[PDB]
Amino acid sequence: HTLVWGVWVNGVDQGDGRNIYIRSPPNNNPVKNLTSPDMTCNVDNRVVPKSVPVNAGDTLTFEWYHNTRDDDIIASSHHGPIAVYIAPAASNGQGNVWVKLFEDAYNVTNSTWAVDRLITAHGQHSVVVPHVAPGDYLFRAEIIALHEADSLYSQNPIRGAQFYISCAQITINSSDDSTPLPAGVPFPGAYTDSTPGIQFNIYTTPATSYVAPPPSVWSGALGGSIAQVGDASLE
Ligand SMILES: OC[C@H]1O[C@@H](O[C@H]2[C@H](O)[C@@H](O)[C@H](O[C@H]3[C@H](O)[C@@H](O)[C@H](O[C@H]4[C@H](O)[C@@H](O)[C@H](O)O[C@@H]4CO)O[C@@H]3CO)O[C@@H]2CO)[C@H](O)[C@@H](O)[C@@H]1O
Ligand SMILES: *[C@@H]1O[C@H](CO)[C@@H](O)[C@H](O)[C@H]1NC(C)=O
Ligand SMILES: [Cl-]
Ligand SMILES: [Cu+2]
Repeated sequence: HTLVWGVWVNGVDQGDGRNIYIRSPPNNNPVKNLTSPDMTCNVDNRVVPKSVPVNAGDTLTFEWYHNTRDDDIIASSHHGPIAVYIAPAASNGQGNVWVKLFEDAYNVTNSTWAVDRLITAHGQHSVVVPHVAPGDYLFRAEIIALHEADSLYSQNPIRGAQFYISCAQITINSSDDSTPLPAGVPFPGAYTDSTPGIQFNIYTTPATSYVAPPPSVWSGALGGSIAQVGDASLE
């Protein structure tokens, strides 16, 4: 159970974004139905008043929270991968529009999933703003918690993969547009019961054998990281 408080840009806290520049759900319950419109931007998708100014090459850091800002973020049981997608606000999430800018499942070195490291990072994980057309965008961050993904939701609706999904509104001002955005996958749609990473047993199977759901990370992506970039406690 977790949600996004707001964002930092190049290490600068942009202030509470909830229902302002983040299209927030009313609470931190997971999305589990794979065919539902809720897979787009969670249970309350609608244009909100504000959109954060950034430029290509900026570092955009999402900040997640559990109950209060900078609390314990998400419960330690929710082991799983983290992804960020982008789409034009044009689309409002609809159609074949979502391009993946980032994916992080399991790190063999430190033997931590992305979620474990997100807790350590005080809920902060980042992506570098790519060189796409200036304009308005949604950045969709998605945490897949797999603590019950040994089952499928379609077959047993009290279990299944859990999706904690949050769309930010981002306006990209300066960009040379060296990497124009391609068409993407739809949500709902790209994840189905048969898609890998959706059904997996983290209790019996080892985390190095985990393979995150597709699609793959767009070549025009400029990476990202899971790590604290500013102290929320100083505000
Ligand atoms: O640990 C392995 C075990 O996990 C089992 O699943 C557990 C989870 O481990 C556990 O974290 C989860 O806890 C949830 C709880 O069910 C929710 O009711 C609670 O929701 C709160 C929310 O936390 C608050 O922020 C909000 O204000 O109110 C809501 C409503 O009360 O959130 C916590 C997580 O933070 O419970 C699961 C039980 O299904 C698996 O079932 C098992 O297979 C694994 O072995
Ligand atoms: C899942 O979502 C679809 C589309 O909204 C819905 O019609 C269906 O009733 C939902 N499935 C379950 C199992 O609740
Ligand atoms: Cl949960
Ligand atoms: Cu939860």
